[PDB]
Amino acid sequence: CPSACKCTVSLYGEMVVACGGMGLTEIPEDIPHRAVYLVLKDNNITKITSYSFKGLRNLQGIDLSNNKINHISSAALRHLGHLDDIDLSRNELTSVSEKLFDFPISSAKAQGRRFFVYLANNPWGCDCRMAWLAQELAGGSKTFGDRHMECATPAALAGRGLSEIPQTSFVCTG
Repeated sequence: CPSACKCTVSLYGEMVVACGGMGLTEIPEDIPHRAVYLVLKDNNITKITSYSFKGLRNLQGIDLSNNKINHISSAALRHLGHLDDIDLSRNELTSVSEKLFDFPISSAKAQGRRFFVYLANNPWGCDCRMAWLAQELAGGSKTFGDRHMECATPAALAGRGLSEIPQTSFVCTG
């Protein structure tokens, strides 16, 4: 168990790794392979990389709410086939890639279960890189929650809900 965390096994035999509110600037090393719930809420994390969850393929819940995350590698979740919930709410993300969620979505579908992504309260940049999520939300996706999903930029779209903006308003210049 990492020194900044508490690792406890539940009555159901599931290991919770609780590292909330510890001032962490990075994901801790040596989280045990048996980790099922990883709580990293209320820290100072800025980046999720391709290797942030290396060796943590049993994770069912990841709580990264209320950090300072401004980028997540599109490869970060590519081996997380048991993920039920990921919380990236209250961070500094301006975009997320569609490819980021492919594996947990596919795995959840194959396993007959729900995989939920909670992205509330990020400063979304509503250019052509976020049209995909805008449209999934507009369509009624069961994967991506639509609470507090609003554009920070560009100026014309500031304050508008992603799911209420037409596709042709999501524009990229050079």
